[PDB]
Amino acid sequence: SLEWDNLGFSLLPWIRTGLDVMGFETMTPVQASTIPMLAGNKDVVVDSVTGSGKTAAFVIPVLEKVVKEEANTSKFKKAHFHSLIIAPTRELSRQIESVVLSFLEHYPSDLFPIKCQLLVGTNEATVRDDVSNFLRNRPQILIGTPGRV
RNA sequence: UCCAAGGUGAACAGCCUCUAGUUGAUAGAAGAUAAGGGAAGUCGGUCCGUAACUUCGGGAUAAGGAUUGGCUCUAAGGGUCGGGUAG
Repeated sequence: SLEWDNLGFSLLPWIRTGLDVMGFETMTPVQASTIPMLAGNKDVVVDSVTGSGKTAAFVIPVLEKVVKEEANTSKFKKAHFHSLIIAPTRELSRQIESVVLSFLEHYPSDLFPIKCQLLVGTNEATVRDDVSNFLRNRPQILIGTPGRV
C-alpha cells in the first residue's frame, strides 16, 4: 500500500506531522518493511540502495522506542542514555544528527523534551566538554563515530 | 641409626685427590707367551671435511647501509599567542 495511515502500529501524531511537513509523499519499501519490525522486538539487517529513505527508516523507530519505553519522562535517570547511533565518518554522523533534529523540530512542548548529542572527534570540544553538557542537557539519543563515542 | 668435597669418566661403575685419619699385621737372608699342524686329546672341546639451522628480552607499524619520506576511515597527540585598508 505504501501509506502511512495503514501501518501496523499507528505512528505517533508528532512523528506523522514531521513526516507530512517533510513530505516524501509516501513511505518507501525500506521504511515500509523496516519500521514495523525494528519497533516490534526484532533486530534488523537492512541492505538497500543509496538515498532510499534509510535514514528515516532507522530514525522513526528510534523515536518510537524512546517514547514507548518512557525515556522522555522525569523517571529517567541522569548520566544515562537510551539509543546509540554509529557511523564510520564524522560527516555522516553529523548528517544523521541533522535528520534527527529535523524530525524533532515538530516535537510538542509542555512535555519532557527529547534531545540528541553528537560525539565526533573535534578540535573545538574535548571529551570532558562532551561529558559536561551530556550531564547538563540529559539527552536520550547519542550519535557519533566509533573513536569519540 | 645420623652427616657426606672436587675432578675424570663424558655409560650406575671404576680411577685420582682436598679436609680428616692411618703406616696396623714377628723380622732378616736366600697368569702370560710360543714355529708347523688345528680336537689328531678325552667317555664326552666417541673421533677428521661439509652445510643449513639454532637462545633470551625489547620492540608494533614495509625495509634496516641507504636518497626514509610509507595507505583509507576512526578518541587524545604539551601550553599559549598572533590577521588587512579607510573614516
